[PDB]
Amino acid sequence: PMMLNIQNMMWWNGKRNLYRATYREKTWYEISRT
RNA sequence: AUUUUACCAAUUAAGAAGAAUAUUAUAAUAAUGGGUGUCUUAUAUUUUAAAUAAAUAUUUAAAUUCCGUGUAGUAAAUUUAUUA
Ligand SMILES: [Mg+2]
Ligand SMILES: [Mg+2]
Ligand SMILES: [Mg+2]
Repeated sequence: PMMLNIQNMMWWNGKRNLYRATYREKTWYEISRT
């Protein structure tokens, strides 16, 4: 698969990536706030 | 004695519940997939993985670089919160 630049989003097309966390405690933007 | 030639002109008041828990945004308190005329059991009713996503970010510098596609907490549970 390699999911090369595929816009897989639930609200966009109803499909989510196979390898990802179903829950995230802090969004990536919150982690960047060093 | 019967006896009126041919052609030439115009859309205007609308009578009636035959108009509404009506359309579209707006509610930051709920949420296990809604299916009524339904209704026995489930060896037959199981979807999960550290990445940009139904979670969406207050600047104009420098700087990698052969059109620089770029800005960092404002508060540490603090009052921008996905509401019916
Ligand atoms: Mg005339
Ligand atoms: Mg009428
Ligand atoms: Mg709630």
